[PDB]
Amino acid sequence: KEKFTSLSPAEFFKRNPELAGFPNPARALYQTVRELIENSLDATDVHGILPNIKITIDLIDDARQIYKVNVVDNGIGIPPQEVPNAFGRVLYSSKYVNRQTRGMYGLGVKAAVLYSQMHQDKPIEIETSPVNSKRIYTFKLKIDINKNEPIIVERGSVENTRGFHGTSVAISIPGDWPKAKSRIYEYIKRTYIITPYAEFIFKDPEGNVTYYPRLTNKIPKPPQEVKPHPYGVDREEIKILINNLKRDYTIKEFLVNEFQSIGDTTADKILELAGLKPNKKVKNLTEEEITRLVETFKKYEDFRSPSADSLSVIGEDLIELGLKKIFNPDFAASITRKPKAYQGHPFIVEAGVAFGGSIPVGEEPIVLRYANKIPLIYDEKSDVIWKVVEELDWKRYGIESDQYQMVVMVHLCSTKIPYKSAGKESIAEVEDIEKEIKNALMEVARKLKQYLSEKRKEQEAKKKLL
Amino acid sequence: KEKFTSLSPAEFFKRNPELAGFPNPARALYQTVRELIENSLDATDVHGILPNIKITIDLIDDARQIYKVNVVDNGIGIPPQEVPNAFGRVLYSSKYVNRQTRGMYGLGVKAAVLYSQMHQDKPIEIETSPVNSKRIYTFKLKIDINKNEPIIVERGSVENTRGFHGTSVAISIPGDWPKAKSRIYEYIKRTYIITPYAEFIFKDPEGNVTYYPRLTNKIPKPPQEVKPHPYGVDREEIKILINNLKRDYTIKEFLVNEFQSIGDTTADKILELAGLKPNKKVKNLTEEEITRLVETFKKYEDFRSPSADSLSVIGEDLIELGLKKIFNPDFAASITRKPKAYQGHPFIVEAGVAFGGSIPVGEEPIVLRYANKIPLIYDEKSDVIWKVVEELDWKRYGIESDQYQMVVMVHLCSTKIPYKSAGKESIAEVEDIEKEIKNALMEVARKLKQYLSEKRKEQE
Ligand SMILES: Nc1ncnc2c1ncn2[C@@H]1O[C@H](COP(=O)(O)OP(=O)(O)O)[C@@H](O)[C@H]1O
Ligand SMILES: Nc1ncnc2c1ncn2[C@@H]1O[C@H](COP(=O)(O)OP(=O)(O)O)[C@@H](O)[C@H]1O
Ligand code: ALF
Ligand code: ALF
Ligand SMILES: [Mg+2]
Ligand SMILES: [Mg+2]
Ligand SMILES: [Mg+2]
Repeated sequence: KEKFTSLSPAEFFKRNPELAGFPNPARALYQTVRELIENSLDATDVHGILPNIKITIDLIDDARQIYKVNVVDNGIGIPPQEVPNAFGRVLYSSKYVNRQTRGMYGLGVKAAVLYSQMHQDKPIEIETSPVNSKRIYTFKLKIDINKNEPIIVERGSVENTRGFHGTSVAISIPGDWPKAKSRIYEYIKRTYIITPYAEFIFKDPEGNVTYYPRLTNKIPKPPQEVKPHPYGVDREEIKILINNLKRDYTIKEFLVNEFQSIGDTTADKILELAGLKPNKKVKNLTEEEITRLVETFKKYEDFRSPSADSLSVIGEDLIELGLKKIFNPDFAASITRKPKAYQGHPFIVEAGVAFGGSIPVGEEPIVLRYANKIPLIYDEKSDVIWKVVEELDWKRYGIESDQYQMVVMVHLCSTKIPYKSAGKESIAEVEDIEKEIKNALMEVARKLKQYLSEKRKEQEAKKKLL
Repeated sequence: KEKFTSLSPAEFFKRNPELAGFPNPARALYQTVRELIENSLDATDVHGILPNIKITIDLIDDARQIYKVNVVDNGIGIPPQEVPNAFGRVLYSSKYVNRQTRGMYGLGVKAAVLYSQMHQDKPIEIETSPVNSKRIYTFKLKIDINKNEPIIVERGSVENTRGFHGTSVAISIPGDWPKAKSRIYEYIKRTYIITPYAEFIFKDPEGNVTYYPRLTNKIPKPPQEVKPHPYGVDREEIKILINNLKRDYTIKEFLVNEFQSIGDTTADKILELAGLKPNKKVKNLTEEEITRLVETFKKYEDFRSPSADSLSVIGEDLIELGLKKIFNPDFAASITRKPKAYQGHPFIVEAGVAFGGSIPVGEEPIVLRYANKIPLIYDEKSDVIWKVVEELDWKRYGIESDQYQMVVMVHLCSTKIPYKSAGKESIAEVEDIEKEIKNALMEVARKLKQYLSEKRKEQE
């Protein structure tokens, strides 16, 4: 006999930790480190703070292979009333607002906590002080998995006599340092290369310390919350927008006020195409009217692009700088494309190419993938970026031979990155994004083609001297 | 200022449908089809019913590219009181018990419903008639994503005069038939090849109808609920086993009764290793004692394997038959390995190899992945199976040229397949599973080596 039951979100990820990027102790150790670093970065640069991040990993128990990961930052901290749910309630986040941040699910640190409880018995340790806080608040926490709620094992407070702000998080988990080492270092290095306004200190389980110095004191304009672009906004999103209204808007007012890229004239045209009365109260839209609006948004070809301003890009200068620093190529080029939209979300693709020099020889490019300023490391061959790179005919762009020295970099940034998994690491096959990654790659490949054509012309001239 | 909020499980998957295997209309059309087929199979062969499954896809709106997918089965149906939550509450399942079924998350059909709701306005339609039912119970449903609760648009019943028993589900979604066509047909074909006791009818949007007739009326022994194997059972799972006890067991009694592969002699050895009192009441285990138990389980080297009868395999004969039917090779061999355990879950790897004949020449093996009797189609290169196949040195097993005609098939079955995502198209990197996949592949590769050795000698 079939017996029907429900799960809490915590039970769901406890039963299936592989879904959150915790399938084995090597990947788990890596995942915990990056989840904490991403939280610390979102807590600093999103708020105009030059990040100073300290990461330590200690082997606590050799026989059991338990490691303690501690990440300390100079971020905005967390209000003490929010700490228990922030670290101990699955699907709880400050990043569900429409804004480019590394975090997005309200899952990552809880998944590390669940993994922690599944395999050892020490609670997670949080110390935090909000900006201008008179106290440093401390917590020891577990998750009641059935209830999906925090258990406060311990809480305290101490006088903040040094005016410190930020957060320390320490979590004890199974790990495999030897297997995870190269990917943890690659993660931090690739973060650092595109984040020169940050400083990192990293102490590993072998007691090695690496220092990654701040190279610039200029911080990018922090991304902020924005209204959706109408292209690809769906029926449920329309309902959300309507339900959130404090005013009794007409449909016309709703269009101009709740979206980017809609003025009076665009609103009039959308209303005409969708068969909607400008003056009807939007709270009264029917199910079928909502469909018509969503379809109209989808097929409308005259929308202005989203503002480049919901997003934070790496930028052509830095992309090129970083490719040169790491690979010492004969040639490098990059492009930061103009903003597009997919499913209501502004996005930008940036692309870079490096060729020759110290880049090793192979039969395929080295592909460097980033999403919202996070370097992607695992699962590359199923990423949509890899799909696009593989499908491009490099013979069209001057790559004559089967063996060559090329690096290709792609950064996607958006108010929402569509990952294939909650562990992130790879980007899903979304058609508008796929198309724009291709256009961007084609644009830099054209700069490569020019470089290779000039080299070829020189060679041809030299050939005549023979 | 940072504003902290919560999401319901419905809101989570509506915001991130890519996580459930709904990233674009082509994959979504495919995913909807397979989620429904897998639901129908779990409702039939798990209950000793020879599955009779009909799949129809109709293009209902050309301009908007909206398709209606209807799957009809002869399964056990759903109790009418359970239908609204079964189809309209995210994280609600009958497959949370420890048992080999295709389904596992309590999400799949709800994810299709969310995708349906995001893009069009017709509700999902369910008709169901459990065994002996004199009525067919009908529903139209939506999901209130904020509450994660069903919305009942219609609900009723008619007398069951034609003796329908089973379930019909129809759902309208955006799709891309031209792009999904080959993978949908591949999915049904590979399911049929390993499920000869099932009968399928497929009507596609172009009006093609394909019949896949039943070839045998002998169903495999249905998979049942089973006890965990102690190796890799975690601390939270120990707590659950303790909370579920209906008697005041000692730790010793706990070990013998609640786990596979622990007889009283093994229990004595574990209690000694873990430093636990045999006669202590298990409800009194401290946090630290649970840790020691779990570590002891992980390190104990003389556990017997779990019972093979826990799981439902394809079997060597059927694997080889299937390979021969698809590829017409010169050589085929297969192995159904003895059971292993990972994270407290029994699993079996089966592996097949085919060489030569009508297999095309290429630079790598054709790799056929299956998990809990489902053919995997997307994301092959990120799959742990692919990792093992790729990392194997085929030169050690007779493949000398860079070009060659080889098919490799791997089936993993378990009380739990660890997928990389809830879209269930690739298996995660779990080391016990990776190791056993390699071991199984090596075993069949040895048979290949033998074939290739004799073939090489004959060439002169
Ligand atoms: N180091 C930190 N500093 C400030 N806030 C943090 C920090 N770590 C976590 N948070 C807060 O806790 C919330 C939950 O964190 P997490 O589970 O990692 O989810 P996510 O980062 O995807 O939102 C975050 O949205 C953020 O508001
Ligand atoms: N065709 C059907 N026949 C019988 N039961 C079904 C059918 N479809 C769905 N169910 C039931 O509804 C539950 C929820 O289905 P689903 O969301 O697909 O989750 P899952 O299959 O992963 O458990 C299933 O666990 C099963 O009990
Ligand atoms: F912790 Al996250 F998306 F960054 F769940
Ligand atoms: F429908 Al499922 F796991 F099979 F959510
Ligand atoms: Mg996070
Ligand atoms: Mg299902
Ligand atoms: Mg199961």
